[PDB]
Amino acid sequence: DGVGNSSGNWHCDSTWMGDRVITTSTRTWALPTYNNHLYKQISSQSGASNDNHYFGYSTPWGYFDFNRFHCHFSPRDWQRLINNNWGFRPKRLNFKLFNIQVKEVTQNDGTTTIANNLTSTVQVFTDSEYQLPYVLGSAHQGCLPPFPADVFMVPQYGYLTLNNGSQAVGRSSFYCLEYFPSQMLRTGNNFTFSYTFEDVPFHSSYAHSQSLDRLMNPLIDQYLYYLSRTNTPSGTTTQSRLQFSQAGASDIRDQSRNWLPGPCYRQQRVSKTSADNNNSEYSWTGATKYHLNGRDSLVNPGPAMASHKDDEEKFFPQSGVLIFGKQGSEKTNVDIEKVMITDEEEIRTTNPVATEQYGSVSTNLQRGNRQAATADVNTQGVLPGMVWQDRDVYLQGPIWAKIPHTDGHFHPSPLMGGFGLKHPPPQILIKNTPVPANPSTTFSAAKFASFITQYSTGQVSVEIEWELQKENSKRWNPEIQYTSNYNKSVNVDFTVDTNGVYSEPRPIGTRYLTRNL
Amino acid sequence: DGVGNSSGNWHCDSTWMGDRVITTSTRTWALPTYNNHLYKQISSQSGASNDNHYFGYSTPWGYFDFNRFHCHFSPRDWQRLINNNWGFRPKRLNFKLFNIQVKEVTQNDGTTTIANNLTSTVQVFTDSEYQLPYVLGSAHQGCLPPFPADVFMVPQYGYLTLNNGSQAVGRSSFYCLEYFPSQMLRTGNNFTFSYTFEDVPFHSSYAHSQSLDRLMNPLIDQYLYYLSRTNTPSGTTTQSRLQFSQAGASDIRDQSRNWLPGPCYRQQRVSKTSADNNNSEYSWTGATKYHLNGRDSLVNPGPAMASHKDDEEKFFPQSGVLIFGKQGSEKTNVDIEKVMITDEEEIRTTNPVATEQYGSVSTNLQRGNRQAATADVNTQGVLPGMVWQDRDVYLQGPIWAKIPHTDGHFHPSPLMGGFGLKHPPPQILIKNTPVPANPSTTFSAAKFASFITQYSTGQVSVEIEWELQKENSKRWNPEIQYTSNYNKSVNVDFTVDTNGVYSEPRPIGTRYLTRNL
Repeated sequence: DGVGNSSGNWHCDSTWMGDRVITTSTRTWALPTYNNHLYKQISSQSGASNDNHYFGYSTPWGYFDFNRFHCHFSPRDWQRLINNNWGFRPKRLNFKLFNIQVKEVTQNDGTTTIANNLTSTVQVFTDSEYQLPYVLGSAHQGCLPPFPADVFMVPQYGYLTLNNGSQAVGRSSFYCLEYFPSQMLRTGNNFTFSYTFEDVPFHSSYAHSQSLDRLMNPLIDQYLYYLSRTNTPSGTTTQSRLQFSQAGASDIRDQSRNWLPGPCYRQQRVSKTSADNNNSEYSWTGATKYHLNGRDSLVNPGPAMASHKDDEEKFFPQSGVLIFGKQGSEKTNVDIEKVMITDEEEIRTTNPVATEQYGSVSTNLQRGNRQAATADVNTQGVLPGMVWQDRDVYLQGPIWAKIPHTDGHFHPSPLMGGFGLKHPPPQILIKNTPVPANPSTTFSAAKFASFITQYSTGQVSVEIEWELQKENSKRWNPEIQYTSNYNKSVNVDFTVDTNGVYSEPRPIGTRYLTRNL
Repeated sequence: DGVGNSSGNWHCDSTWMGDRVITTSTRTWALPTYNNHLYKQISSQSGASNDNHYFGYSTPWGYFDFNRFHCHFSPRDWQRLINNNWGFRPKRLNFKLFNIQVKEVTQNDGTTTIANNLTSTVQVFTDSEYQLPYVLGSAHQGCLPPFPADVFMVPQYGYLTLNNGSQAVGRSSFYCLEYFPSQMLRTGNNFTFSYTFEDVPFHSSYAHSQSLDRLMNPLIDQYLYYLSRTNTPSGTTTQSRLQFSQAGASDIRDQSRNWLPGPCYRQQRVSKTSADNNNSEYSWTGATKYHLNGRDSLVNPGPAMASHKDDEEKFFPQSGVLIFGKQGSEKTNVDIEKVMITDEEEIRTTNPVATEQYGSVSTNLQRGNRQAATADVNTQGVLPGMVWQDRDVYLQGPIWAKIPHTDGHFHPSPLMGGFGLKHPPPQILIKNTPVPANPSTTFSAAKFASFITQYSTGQVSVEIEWELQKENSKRWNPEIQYTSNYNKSVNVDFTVDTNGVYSEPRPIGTRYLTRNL
């Protein structure tokens, strides 16, 4: 209402009550004019490799992105969550846009001037029928910034469709976003909508205190037998004789078991110590990849697998983990001290190590003159009796992904981590309404190319309720907790420096508490 | 209300429910000051030919024009309409103007500055009594642009009255539009009105799968007789003897029939291949024309006739079809690759080909010493028993025309195509209210010639409900559908390019489905 009344108030806090936590984040955003109000066909450059070809469209619209956990949880909030809860999941969200300001920019005479345009509008619509290509869930920049005092730029919306090389095909779709209905907002108007999450499984924010190969009573023998010797000493040599034993603690690898470890898709191993790696360019040639319509894509991060085995923390899968950048890290070819490499070590209780074989299978039929032969299994699809953990989530990491619209999707938990949703939180798209500049006094049928330079700013609030599954642990000894480091330092972790720059010093997962298998 | 509240929201979409479809289009418009607020007498230049003389008036007003199908239907919407429906017609419309902004322009010191004038008005009125000359329905530029992201200039209103040469006559009428009541709108005011279409016949969006000369059972003979031989061999010569046959499939051209093809007004034939045409200037001398009060007018497109016969797709009538320009085509003397020539081939089942004779009639009375003589019929008025199809409509083409206010009008379907309406959607005229600049401090009776430079912009919505007649076809074999081309291409049809320019690559008619006669 009017011009002198704010359309909303600042809400940032977390409310912990019972099995629920509610997070609220308010930020200040700025929206420019994109593409000078045009839709543009875009494509890969002429010299691009086949694996890098694309075709699509850039739009004049922007969109809002709060699909990272930091956007909602403070570092102290994240600690409170991960130290006390076995699981959590999102329930509902609220979204608000308010305190909208449109401003005119006159760059005349090399001097910039900025004035309020109290009459201009912004257009906002939710894609609640999921009729546009969903580009959230691709881990793009442009989120609400983790620190509440920071002002962020709204990212530009674009999408890809079917390409053959740099060219489109008959099935390529083009979308005009102005062909949707949208709200027009003038200074003093606000925008709200609500969303309910579908029923989704809790994220498992625990590690297992048991391993899948150690589930039996070590004090008692099995009543089942296994083949323990295939020959026996006969005089001066051996002869073929099959012999059988019941497995106890002494031969614990040989016990009959009910379950199998999860599936595998083997990754190459790289060392954080530089001298242990081969002196060669293998970042692509040695990469784990999939092949789709004659194209190779890197499998990154791929299926959830343990980063390393015991005492090998310096090793990680080539493209098998999420890697976050440190504050101020650049885009291209940075050193390893500039990035933060997550560790999925916790899931090695049930999941194969990413850089090892799944196991060994028999390849032949032995006999008197043929010895038994085995082969390493480097790729293992799911088997009946397999169990596994999903990838962990991080404070820096994504929250949800849209499950692709397909006939079949096995265990549709997104591989970068988080909650797979058939109807995710809808895309919220926004743009400044074009305001034409001074027209000619003689009619012209050509479209207007001359506009008044404008941008918008405002406040955005996002409120998410999360359902908690509290830890109820009967173990006697104390557990592992996330804690801040104990010593003195120049800067405090998760703080601003003397220049006002907020930084996140390390990745924080969720799995600190333990449970039995 | 106020200054900080938008007076409306953006509505673009199509709603298909039952036998109805509702289209909504929102666009952004800009309105300049025309004629520096004056009415001006206008006329043809002194050296103009008699056929080109005119007299009339240009006004300071603008008007809104949504009389093209693209203004309402998206290309995908048009496909959905034409592939599934035997007919459609308009039922009612809604029109909105909202988010009005008046702006002052100061061009002082060679520097332009643009500021909001929150106090100035625009004037808007509908001519709902049809008391002004109706210039819609003359296929003028200035429509709402087909692509929703484009901003368009409001065209200037003008009209013609009776002329003798470049001079007026006693019966010439002058109209002051400010002699009508109109709404005055300030920033925060909006304008709405509703309109109901009269009962109008459905457009036939089908082609016929039968021809008017092939309607009989080919297996059975007729019981009627025709004169099949007028002489018979007699000795060494012939003698006059009248003989009669019943017509079957073997002589199917001779069968007695109930109906005649539609009327004709013959056009000259031109080839799309350049070498087949005469090397001469015949675009006017060879043109089909009518003569009104000593003036010649080109007949364009004229009566609905088939563009060509079988296997002659390269031929078209000289002025007998609608010709649309390709994106970026110019005004004067463009090549044939710059224009799109429609094809009315579908109606050759019932309508004469535009470039052929209607038929042959007898011209004399034969006898022993006089042979029978016939003549080609190059112009045929309507006869009892004639049937015909009207011209097709196009996505680029016009929708309605105003039926002229006359004593008699046979089959008042407009010749450029679409719906003839005795009370068409009324003209919506708009202009900026003049705001005088700084006056003298001594009184002067002279009229003000000095004003503040202003223009206006806003949003316009148009919503039309269409009644559908669904295809209910019992044929066994599959039909013809409009489809997008199958192959790869640089650009997609009906899309923007890399520079943001929307284009319409071809004309699309309505007649893909078939029906029996």
